[PDB]
Amino acid sequence: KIDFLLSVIGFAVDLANVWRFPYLCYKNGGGAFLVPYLLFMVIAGMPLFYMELALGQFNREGAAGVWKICPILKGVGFTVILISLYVGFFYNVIIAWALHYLFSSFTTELPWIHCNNSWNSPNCSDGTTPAAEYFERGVLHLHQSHGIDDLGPPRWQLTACLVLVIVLLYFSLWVWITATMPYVVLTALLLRGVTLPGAIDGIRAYLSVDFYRLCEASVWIDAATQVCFSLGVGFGVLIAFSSYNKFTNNCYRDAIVTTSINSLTSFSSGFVVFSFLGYMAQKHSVPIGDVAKDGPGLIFIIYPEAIATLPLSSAWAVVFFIMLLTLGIDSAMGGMESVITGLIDEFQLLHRHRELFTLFIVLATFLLSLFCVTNGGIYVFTLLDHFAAGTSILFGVLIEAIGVAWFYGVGQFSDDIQQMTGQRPSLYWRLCWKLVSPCFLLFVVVVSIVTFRPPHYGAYIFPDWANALGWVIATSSMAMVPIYAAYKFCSLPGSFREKLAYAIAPEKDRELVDRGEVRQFTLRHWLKV
Ligand SMILES: *[C@@H]1O[C@H](CO)[C@@H](O)[C@H](O)[C@H]1NC(C)=O
Ligand SMILES: *[C@@H]1O[C@H](CO)[C@@H](O)[C@H](O)[C@H]1NC(C)=O
Repeated sequence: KIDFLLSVIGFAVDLANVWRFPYLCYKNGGGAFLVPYLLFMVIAGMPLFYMELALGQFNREGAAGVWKICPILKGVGFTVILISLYVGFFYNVIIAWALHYLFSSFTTELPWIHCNNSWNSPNCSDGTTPAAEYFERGVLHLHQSHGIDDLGPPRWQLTACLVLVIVLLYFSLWVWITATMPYVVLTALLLRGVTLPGAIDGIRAYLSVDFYRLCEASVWIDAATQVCFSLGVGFGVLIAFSSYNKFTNNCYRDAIVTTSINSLTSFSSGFVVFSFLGYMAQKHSVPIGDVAKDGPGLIFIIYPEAIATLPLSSAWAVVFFIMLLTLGIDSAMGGMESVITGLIDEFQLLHRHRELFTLFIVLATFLLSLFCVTNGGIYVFTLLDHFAAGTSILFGVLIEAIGVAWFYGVGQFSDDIQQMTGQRPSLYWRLCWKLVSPCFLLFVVVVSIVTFRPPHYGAYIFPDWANALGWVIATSSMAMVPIYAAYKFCSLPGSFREKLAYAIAPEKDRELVDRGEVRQFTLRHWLKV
């Protein structure tokens, strides 16, 4: 019972709930994003979470080793690894910024409190708030770069924190208070945020839906990607975590409670951020949509001010940034370990050379995250955030679902769940796995690909070659399935019929496929809801 609660809190609070969710909610209005989030969750997020947990807990193999039930669809095990690598590339600069802020927070007089220092412009209206000018001119030094075509050399101040983060990661890869401290910090912030004057107009703008923006596509794509980010599906960390789970563990109870608590925490985080946004908009005499830029650094401009308005701000800042640092370290470590374990288990060459491989991969991710700590590192961060997950994560999840359901059998999957746990899935889960979820994922993928929506940062407009590069990096991960499928199809001996038979039949039918027995060579298998 106690062990169950601690595991539940593990998937409840994460870096995607605290950092990404308020940013995405501010981008799309506040309620016009709340509605699609719940709609997509209760239909396509929980069924896939329960699905992935059950598949991992039954196969007891690695991220790419669970595809012995459909050999042809095995490149989706490398697509998720590439997606995890791309995400972990920019998951490090968040920790670097948190470390920089924590090191700069050890002073009785915080620097993000007035515009009188060297890095200030005569446009401050303590115009631009002091916190935003501090973040954009004394931490990033973004005003010295024209754009993504002129990045300059990396800053040594942020490199001296990236090195520490990398070393800590490697030496942790080569806790009761950890999981519960964010709850206390968030509650203590929420009390002050609600009690603050002028926050009711920041809560009303949060609990209100505009039908005009519901007829767009960007909101739906953002909600679809955010569900995957928050729940954790599509990265392969769920299968890796469930590989060493108890074989008799109940799954529906583990899938309902985690989703419920994750939704509650996301709602609370958005509530706090929008209440403080309303208070700041009231104080600075600006509209709510004007007081900040909808960029990836919203919580580094909003939360320092909230800490400042709070009595004895130094201790509160230290505690908040320690909490954020631990959250980010755990989030990066999870994906890093997932990639390491998957690549180690897939290939037999790297059996004993584990330390060398881990050191080289850590060195590679450091050398490739070095790009985001230059002058114009926010532009590269925005490109990576827009294109790393994008449509590729939805494509991978959709392919995985189509594979395990249609190619294998929802009846066979339910039979395996019956053998594993006590009960059998009802009709709702079977229908969601069979038709409802893919019919939404395919639509989301098509809509995301068709629409233009070029990336931007405030008034800046990205050029054409940046979009071409982003599409290249997205397709690089997306196109690992067809190449492996072609290689496996050409590798199998026999004729075309035999090649397809051994490519699509489960590997547990080894002694039966030879004896003229192919279950997939019919129509009754496919017409089984
Ligand atoms: C601001 O800097 C100027 C120049 O040194 C001077 O007025 C004073 O040192 C500072 N004043 C405040 C209120 O910070
Ligand atoms: C700051 O004020 C100057 C003075 O006119 C103006 O030229 C400049 O555009 C302002 N900065 C921004 C970011 O608008």
